[PDB]
Amino acid sequence: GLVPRGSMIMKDGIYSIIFISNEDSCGEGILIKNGNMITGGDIASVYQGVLSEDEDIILHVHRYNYEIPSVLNIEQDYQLVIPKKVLSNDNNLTLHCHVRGNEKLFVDVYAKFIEPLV
Amino acid sequence: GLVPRGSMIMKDGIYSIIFISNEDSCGEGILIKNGNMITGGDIASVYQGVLSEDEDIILHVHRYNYEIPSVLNIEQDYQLVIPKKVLSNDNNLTLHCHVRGNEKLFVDVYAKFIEPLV
Ligand SMILES: CCCCCC(=O)OC[C@H](O)COP(=O)(O)O
Ligand SMILES: CCCCCC(=O)OC[C@H](O)COP(=O)(O)O
Repeated sequence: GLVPRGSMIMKDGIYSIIFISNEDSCGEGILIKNGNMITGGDIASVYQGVLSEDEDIILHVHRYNYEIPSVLNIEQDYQLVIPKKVLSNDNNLTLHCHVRGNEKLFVDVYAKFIEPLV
Repeated sequence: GLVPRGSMIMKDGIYSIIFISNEDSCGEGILIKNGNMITGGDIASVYQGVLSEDEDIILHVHRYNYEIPSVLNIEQDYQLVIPKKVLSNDNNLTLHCHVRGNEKLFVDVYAKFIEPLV
């Protein structure tokens, strides 16, 4: 069962990810966590961010394929605020991320651990 | 124009990737390069490997979603041999990777630089 935990407790490795926005659009992708470094992406955008802990966790989203819609329909680069706390297991976690400066724009994410780093 | 170069010359960062196997199947995904570390993945599989240089570059492929076909139809984990040399620019590169132990099983990959690491 999931339990409130610091997102920074996440095991290092590669994660599978599924999300849905407030626009009711879905997307899937990959997420990698090293130290505090978080990098990932899908067929249309990529994202990087550093697990804060003393600051708000900002996840920089960069659209690299405009021929494909954005789960948020922003049509440009933007920032997502990553919660300090998350509901998780040793291999699972979910979180609600909203666009920085507009909590009406968000995505609910489910992350599944796939394997550790080499 | 592309020119033969050591795959280890690749700039660090996140790359967009497109590939086609000998089975004539296509796939797209993301690839990250740090030091010699290479991690990436798509909607059905993920991959890790360390840029060799003194050894054969082995790229460990792990299927994490069997509900989706594999560009190679292997139906399990396997290894790809990454060439020491690659045709590339500062933001582009292509390579031919075959399954370790069977050069008849391969994928031709095109990688496009998206952005550097934070
Ligand atoms: C560390 C937790 C992962 C944060 C979630 C995340 O980065 O999701 C990607 C986001 O949905 C990308 O949306 P877009 O492709 O519509 O721009
Ligand atoms: C460093 C250069 C990238 C190597 C190419 C690569 O890892 O491709 C992924 C491969 O096509 C995955 O195939 P699969 O999803 O059918 O198992």
